[PDB]
Amino acid sequence: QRYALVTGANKGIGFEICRQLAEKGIIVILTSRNEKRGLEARQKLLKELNVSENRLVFHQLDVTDLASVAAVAVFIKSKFGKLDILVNNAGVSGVEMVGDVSVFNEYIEADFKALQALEAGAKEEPPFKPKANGEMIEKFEGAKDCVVTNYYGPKRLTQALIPLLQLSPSPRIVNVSSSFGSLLLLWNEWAKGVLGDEDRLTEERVDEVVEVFLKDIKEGKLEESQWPPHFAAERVSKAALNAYTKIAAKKYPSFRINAICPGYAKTDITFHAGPLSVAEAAQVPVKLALLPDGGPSGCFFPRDKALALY
Ligand SMILES: NC(=O)c1ccc[n+]([C@@H]2O[C@H](COP(=O)([O-])OP(=O)(O)OC[C@H]3O[C@@H](n4cnc5c(N)ncnc54)[C@H](OP(=O)(O)O)[C@@H]3O)[C@@H](O)[C@H]2O)c1
Repeated sequence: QRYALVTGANKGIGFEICRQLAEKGIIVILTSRNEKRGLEARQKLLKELNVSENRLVFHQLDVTDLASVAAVAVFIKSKFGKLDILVNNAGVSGVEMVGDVSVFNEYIEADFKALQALEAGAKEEPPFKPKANGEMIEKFEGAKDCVVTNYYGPKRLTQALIPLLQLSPSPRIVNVSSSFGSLLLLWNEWAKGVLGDEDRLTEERVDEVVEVFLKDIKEGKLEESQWPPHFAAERVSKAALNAYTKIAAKKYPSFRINAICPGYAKTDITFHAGPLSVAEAAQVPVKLALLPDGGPSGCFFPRDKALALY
């Protein structure tokens, strides 16, 4: 029997990851930071799956709360004795909208277009201002929450669950990153060199990058910095997550540890805009959670590359 834990699973992609793994016969620990939302999610999904009660287990988990993280490791040890699959799905954007919320989608569309141009060799990210009457507000508190959730969360939960994952015959970690973690989007030349220098990459180096970013947004104005012009904490945190994916994969070679982008999908975080359904999005992390032994590890896969892997 295989056991999978999914973070941020009361809604969105994480809820659908739980569905798709459970349909494979994997026993899923659906976790969520709010107990009521998670219990209700478990009830709804058990109904929709139409399977017996033991196929889906709820446990509270806030990935920014070190006691919460420790407690779920104790629970898994006592109830199951091992873990086979960890999906680090929980995430936040670091952005507060003012005015017309579809401005969030305007910036997403602009940044995918910019990434395509940079991936094709363009040297510069085009400047962007939105059309509709709204703006993305990026403050220190949001950025800190974004970094602590998106980067420290997966790192700390990975570290807490290593002893249980080591008892699996095929240990799997999937980190739900985003395409906006590309170093092409990160702007900061020091940080791009650090996160890109794989032979010198350590957890200490990545922690240092994100802490310099947070100090910069706290203490001054990012427009004067060499950090990104917008989605700054999203970019930094997801780049840091991708780097930690590589660090962990090298440290735990018997595991397969990968980062993915699910594609642009309709969830609360995107105001339910984007071309993909939430079921379509979850296909990507599920694909890497079921990767056969010997497959790639330590990598970042965007959607189409992920789905083509086998
Ligand atoms: N949708 C897209 O287009 C897209 C594209 C690329 C990457 N992603 C990534 O996909 C992941 C899932 O987001 P989504 O699109 O499914 O959005 P979503 O519907 O907003 O779901 C986010 C989930 O994360 C949970 N969460 C947030 N902070 C948490 C914390 N401290 N501890 C535990 N759970 C926490 C949320 O819980 P609450 O209900 O309590 O807030 C919710 O369950 C994120 O990591 C995001 O960066 C999404």
